Parts: sequence; C-alpha cells; structure tokens
Amino acid sequence: SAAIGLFYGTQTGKTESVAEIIRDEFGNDVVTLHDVSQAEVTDLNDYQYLIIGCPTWNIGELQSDWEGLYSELDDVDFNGKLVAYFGTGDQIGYADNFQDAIGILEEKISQRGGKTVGYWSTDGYDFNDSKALRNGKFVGLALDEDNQSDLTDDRIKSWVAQLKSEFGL
Ligand SMILES: Cc1cc2nc3c(=O)[nH]c(=O)nc-3n(C[C@H](O)[C@H](O)[C@H](O)COP(=O)(O)O)c2cc1C
Ligand SMILES: [Mg+2]
Ligand SMILES: [Mg+2]
Repeated sequence: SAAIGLFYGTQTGKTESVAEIIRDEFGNDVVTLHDVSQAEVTDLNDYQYLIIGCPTWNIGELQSDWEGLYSELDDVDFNGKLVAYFGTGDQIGYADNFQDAIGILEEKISQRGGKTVGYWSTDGYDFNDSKALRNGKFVGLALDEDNQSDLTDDRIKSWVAQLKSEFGL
C-alpha cells in the first residue's frame, strides 16, 4: 500500500477535485485516493497516515457517503495513525456551519486514537461558526470552491508542504 490513504466523499465533485490536487502535490505513489462511496472501513487498516476529505451538506451534516461510513468507524482502531483533514464548504451561504463535517469526523477519529496533524489558520475566511474550530484554528484545510476557488491551489500547496513535515515523510 501507499504511505498515505486519502479517503474522501463528494456530492458535487468539488472535494474530489481537491483530493486529486492533493494527490498531485504529494505524488501518485505516495497518496492513494479512496472514494468512501465504495470504500470499506477496513481499508483504513492499510495506512498509518490518513487524509480525510469531507464537505458539509445540508446542514452541518456529513456528506452522505461519509455519513454512511461514520458509524462503522468504531469497528476499526487508529492507534499510532497520523490523520489530517480537509473539506470544501461555503462560508457565505453556510456561515454558521462552515466546515462542520471535518470537525465531526476528527472528533470521532481522535477519540479512536488517531493523532491530528495539519491544523489550519482561520485567517482569510468570513464565517460565524464551525465545528472544525480547535483552539482558534481549523482542524484541517478549509477550501471554498464556491467563493474562493482562486485561493484553492495555493492553500493546498502550502498545506501539503506543512503536512509532509508533520507526517515526517
Ligand atoms: C443545500 C446545501 C447545503 C450546504 N450546507 C453547507 C454547510 O452546512 N456547511 C458548509 O461549509 N457548506 C455547505 N454547503 C457548501 C458545500 O459543502 C460546498 O459546495 C462543497 O464544495 C460541496 O462539496 P462536494 O462537491 O464534494 O460535494 C452546502 C451546499 C448546499 C447546496
Ligand atoms: Mg482490506
Ligand atoms: Mg459507534
């Protein structure tokens, strides 16, 4: 297996596009993409480094495929894993629930032993509240393809360099 498993869900394809750009930055032989619409929770056993990608849907909820797999996360352990998070979301239209999904996923995975890496500054976002907040930072990379698509590539580039260092790769 590759070093990093990137498990993403997507409804309108935006988080998947972001997943592909992250894979391109790390390299094809470093990151393997797993669409959680077809993944089994035991797939997570194949990796000591994880990237969890999830947009927030209506409203403050996990993307439907990730919602489906969320209950099964208790059937697997994350001891010794390093885990990063990214999501797409809409900070203008959903300012009270911006990036809730990655907050919800990290809460669970860290409770099951996964150590979170890749915290991200809230600088440059306009929102009211988020379940991804952790001591004034986002729990992971927050992208906004609806309102800030022109910032996405630079954000990913900066985050992956940061992440590579935190993973120790
Ligand atoms: C009706 C609906 C509800 C949404 N709710 C939220 C939300 O609660 N929080 C958020 O950050 N974004 C919300 N969004 C924005 C989406 O998360 C955003 O468009 C994202 O890029 C979609 O990712 P995907 O294409 O991978 O499914 C919502 C979008 C729609 C249309
Ligand atoms: Mg397997
Ligand atoms: Mg449970």
